Amino acid sequence: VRTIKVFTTVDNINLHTQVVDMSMTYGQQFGPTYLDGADVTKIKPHNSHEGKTFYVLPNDDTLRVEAFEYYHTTDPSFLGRYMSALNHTKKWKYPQVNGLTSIKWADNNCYLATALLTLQQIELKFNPPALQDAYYRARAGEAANFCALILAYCNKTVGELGDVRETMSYLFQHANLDSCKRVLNVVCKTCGQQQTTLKGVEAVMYMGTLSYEQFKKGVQIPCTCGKQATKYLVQQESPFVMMSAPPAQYELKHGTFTCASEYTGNYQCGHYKHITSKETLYCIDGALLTKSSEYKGPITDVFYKENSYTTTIK
Ligand SMILES: C[C@H](c1cccc2ccccc12)N(C)Cc1ccc(O)cc1
Ligand SMILES: [Zn+2]
Repeated sequence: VRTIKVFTTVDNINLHTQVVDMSMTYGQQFGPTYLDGADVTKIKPHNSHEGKTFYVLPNDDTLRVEAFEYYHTTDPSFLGRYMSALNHTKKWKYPQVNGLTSIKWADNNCYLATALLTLQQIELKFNPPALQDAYYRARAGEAANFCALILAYCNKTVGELGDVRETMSYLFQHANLDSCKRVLNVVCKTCGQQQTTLKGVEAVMYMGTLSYEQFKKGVQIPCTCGKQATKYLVQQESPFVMMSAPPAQYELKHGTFTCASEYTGNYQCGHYKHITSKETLYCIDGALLTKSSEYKGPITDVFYKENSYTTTIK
């Protein structure tokens, strides 16, 4: 009986020394097993594997607890989906563009590039250690883990077409946004006034208008009565807001917004670009960079810096 020593892990924080029988597969000994993302379940140990870290599914109570504390999910399929995706995302290129980690276009990843660029520019704190750790590695240029985690947390596979808004909405579920608050007032000529308070994700996201200033002045929405009513923002407590709408021609003015998602196409096939306001307006399109003083284009999401707003409407 010849053997080597390897580490197994669910989180790559807590390594568990194992003695492996070189006659048997990794699958026979540990169950499903991954080496740097590669499925080695059906492979036999090699002498070069001495002292290397393998990922395994949480198949015991110690590991289930470690996995839950790192990823904040009990979904048994999660590690398999993370590893499947990582196997592809570790072959992507992560260009530095304008001081930010982007992604070179591959596998319809334009929505992930736009999400990743947005996350580097808004004040957001992840709860799962897995996302905290992977985000700091992405800020440093190696975003492969962060991208694979986003794909796993969103239940998306590499190659699938994606929506920036739908993606930020899953990521915001795993962010600490508990002390974010929004107060709206709706005015109908028929039904009268209605004041609502929103907490967490619903307090930082709005679908129907790109303009934060228009949301403060009032926007037309269908009432339940069938008339148009006016919704306006009474109070906002959050480090940012995301205003979204089906894509339309829109003017972005330097200094009036943090960043935005341009989308060219239809629901079914399209391409995202990212626009950011610095000393001028930069358009980051994967690896490709352009700049201009002004932008007019099909915008679907705009991000605004915020702290505390109270309306002056009485
Ligand atoms: C920005 C764009 C979109 C959102 C909302 C309304 C739209 C209307 C027309 C065209 C695109 C639209 N999304 C990328 C669509 C989409 C939504 C979910 C997906 O899984 C893949 C693509
Ligand atoms: Zn009404």
